[PDB]
Amino acid sequence: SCGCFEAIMAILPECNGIMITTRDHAGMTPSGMTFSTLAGMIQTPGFMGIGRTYIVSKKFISADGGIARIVWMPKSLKDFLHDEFVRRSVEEGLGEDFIDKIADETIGTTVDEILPYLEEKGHPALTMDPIM
Ligand code: NI
Ligand code: NI
Repeated sequence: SCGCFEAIMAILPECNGIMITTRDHAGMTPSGMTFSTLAGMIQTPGFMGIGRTYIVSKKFISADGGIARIVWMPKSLKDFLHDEFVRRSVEEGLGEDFIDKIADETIGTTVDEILPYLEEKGHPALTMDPIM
């Protein structure tokens, strides 16, 4: 949370997961804010500024579920980490196709449009321990 972070992650209580947006993504996100807005008040409780590399680390939010908690990411971020992410998805036992269960602006920018999708795809985060 200094000022070099390429991405920001926020908790999405309604999806029992977390979202992630990036510095170069201008879209609105399920948290009701763009990266710019989140950046303007970043470390607060509920969200933190991070390096994209962190996302594919064995340590990534380890205590709270790791990768499994991610329900939304910009398509561009998925592309940037794809190979790395699929790898981690497999080692975590989520299946190589886990990345396709994660929503993006290709599905929606709000919780309301996203939940339906997460349910259809049987996203793991919906049946895990309460994120909080
Ligand atoms: Ni920082
Ligand atoms: Ni920084």
